[PDB]
Order: sequence, then structure tokens, then C-alpha cells
Amino acid sequence: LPDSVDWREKGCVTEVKYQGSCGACWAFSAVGALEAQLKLKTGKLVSLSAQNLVDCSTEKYGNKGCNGGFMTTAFQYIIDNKGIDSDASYPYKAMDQKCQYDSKYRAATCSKYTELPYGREDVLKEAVANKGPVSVGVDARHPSFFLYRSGVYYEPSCTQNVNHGVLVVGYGDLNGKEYWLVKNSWGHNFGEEGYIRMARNKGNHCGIASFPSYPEI
Ligand SMILES: C[C@@](C#N)(COCc1ccccc1)NC(=O)[C@H](CC1CCCCC1)NC(=O)N1CCOCC1
Repeated sequence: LPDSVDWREKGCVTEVKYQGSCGACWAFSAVGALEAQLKLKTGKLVSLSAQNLVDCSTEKYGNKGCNGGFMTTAFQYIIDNKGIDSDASYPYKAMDQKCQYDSKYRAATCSKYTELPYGREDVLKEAVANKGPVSVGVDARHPSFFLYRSGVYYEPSCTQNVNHGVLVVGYGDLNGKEYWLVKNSWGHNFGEEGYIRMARNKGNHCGIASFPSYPEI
């Protein structure tokens, strides 16, 4: 496997989004993963509608919109629905709205998704290298997480009790510290222009490899 990977260098990652006061991290995590697959398949990089997921992949999928959801059930919604609209056609309002999906604005489809084995960072590395960005959940409730600015994030108080959906778009080594390159959805003001390098091969730090999954087209 390559020593380092950065899907941003392959034009497979869209701009960092700002979720605001709506707990739609799971939706942003899901579309980010599909966006990479879409690019890989069609050659075009297009942001997908996180709102579409918020408004439509709901109760039947065990999701609660601005109050939380799952990346895997979101993927299944896209599969069941036969598509997801583009972010441009169905803009993010950081609010729970009535489902307004319209296939005339479909920008991607999904045929299946895969959930990686719990806590295996070697398997996650392989997926990130061979398949593309992977949706994951991390424990982001520690004060240090919000204040992250640079370097490789390592928080002794972190746990494998995950609560925030984000996206791994690569991995590498910085000054002797292995890391996972994570795309967040708290805008460009957060961390490194919206990204955070989280400790890798440090005993599944913050549960990063606890619940990984990726979709395919
Ligand atoms: C709302 C949230 C998103 N957005 C942020 O959580 C609160 C929070 C606040 C600040 C910093 C970190 C986390 N999380 C979710 O949507 C998480 C994502 C999920 C991803 C897979 C692994 C488990 C976690 N889901 C979630 O909270 N629910 C799942 C569905 O029922 C409702 C609750």
C-alpha cells in the first residue's frame, strides 16, 4: 500500500461544508464518500445534497435529520431511492424540511455499501488506498477537538464511543506521527481549512476505525 494518500490530490474531494446548528454530520459524511466515487466513475466532481438526506432518509432509516443519523442507512436510502440530488439543486438549510427529492435533479446513484471490520486500522488504510474516502465516526466531544489547529491530533481522554460523522480522505506521516486525514463539516474555520489530522495506529484513537463504511456506484 502507498505510504501516504490524499484524495484531494486526485480531485475527488469537494469543498468543506458548514453544517451550522443542524446535526447533519452523518449526511455530510455520506455525500462526501459518494462524491469521490462519483468523480472516480464519471470524471466529474459534484457536491451532493446533504439536505436531501436530512429531509428524506428519515424514520424508515433510523435517522433523525438535524438530530442525528447514520452514514450506512443514508447510503441504503440512496440505493432504495435510486438516486440523490445535487447540492446545487437541493441546498442545505440546516433545518429539517419536507422531503423534496426530484429525480430530475439526480446527480448520483449508489448500488451498495460496505462496512469495514471494527477497529482494524490496517483494513481502513487499505480501503482508503484502494477504494477511496471512507465515512467514519469519531469521538469528537472533547474540548481539544474544537480547538484543533495543526499537527496530529492526539487526545488522551478520547474514547471509542463515537458521536461525530466525518470523512477520511487520506493518511500519512507528519514529523514521525502517523495520521488519518479527516474532512469535517464545520466549515473552513475549523482546524486546517476544515480538516483534522487524527492519530493513526494509536490503538484506534477516538474510535476512528470503529465504524467505517464506503459506498460504490
Ligand atoms: C449529530 C451529530 C452530527 N452532526 C453530532 O453529534 C453531536 C456532536 C456535537 C459536537 C461535536 C461532535 C458531535 N452526530 C450524528 O449525527 C451521529 C453520527 C453517527 C455516525 C456513525 C457512528 C455513530 C455516530 N448519529 C447520531 O447522533 N444519531 C444516530 C441516529 O439517531 C439519532 C442519533
